[PDB]
Amino acid sequence: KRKRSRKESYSIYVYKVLKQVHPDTGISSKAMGIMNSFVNDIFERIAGEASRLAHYNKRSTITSREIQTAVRLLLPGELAKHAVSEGTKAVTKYTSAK
DNA sequence: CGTACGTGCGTTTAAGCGGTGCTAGAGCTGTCTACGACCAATTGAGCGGCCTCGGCACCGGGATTGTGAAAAAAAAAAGCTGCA
Ligand SMILES: [Ca+2]
Ligand SMILES: [Ca+2]
Ligand SMILES: [Ca+2]
Ligand SMILES: [Cl-]
Repeated sequence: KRKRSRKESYSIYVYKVLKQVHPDTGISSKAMGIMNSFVNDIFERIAGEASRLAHYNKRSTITSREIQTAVRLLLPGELAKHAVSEGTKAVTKYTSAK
């Protein structure tokens, strides 16, 4: 024993995004806990529906297109437009880096 | 207390029905290869742990903000009649 086991989180990232969006504001541990719950919630919803989609169409593979269709299903209007936008942009940029 | 909405009637409308003809496209098969799993070697990003100091929570004691009472006033209204 002697050292507690490692429990992953999105904290470093939530913080990274925080400095982008507001360089001089911090975040309490409870607030960070809510953010981590948030990310995990949504991960699970999007992956979940992506999972159904693939299975509903007899595909073994969850691709970027299943994420997109799921994102359209789970987010409301404006949020989904921008979400699909950022998702599209990111995959683009990522294939350019090769 | 006033009328909206239920009831019942005569007239009008088009749903449903049974059928026929045409064709998009659902869904299957066979081929072929790009891509994702799986691997072993490599290494850097993120883990837990720990220290510092700055943000925020307290606290007190001063200023603004609404509420309720009481009063004035206004203003109505109520009770009652003159006079035409
Ligand atoms: Ca086809
Ligand atoms: Ca392919
Ligand atoms: Ca830490
Ligand atoms: Cl993909």
